[PDB]
Amino acid sequence: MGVQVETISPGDGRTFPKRGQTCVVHYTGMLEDGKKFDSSRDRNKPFKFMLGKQEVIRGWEEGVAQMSVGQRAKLTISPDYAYGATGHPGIIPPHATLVFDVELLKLE
Repeated sequence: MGVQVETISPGDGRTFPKRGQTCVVHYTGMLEDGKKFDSSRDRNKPFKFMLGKQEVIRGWEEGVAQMSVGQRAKLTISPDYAYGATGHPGIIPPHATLVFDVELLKLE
């Protein structure tokens, strides 16, 4: 499958990321079983990426683009939109569906 976006808390419902803008997010990354493997909240530093530059997994590029500024959403991402058959050695297993808790804090 692709990316499913479930709202946790609404944003402004009007400001959506456009290609080339920098998205500033807090995120927690979990395997489908619930195990956390990455979180910007545990580092207390928001994560920044530029949309459309493929600095993040495809699921983020298509999922975050569906979020409005200030929204918190749950992204469920199939492995083809994620780390695929290879996974990531010792962090993400092969063919892993990933769940992300993402808050879009602002655009730059």
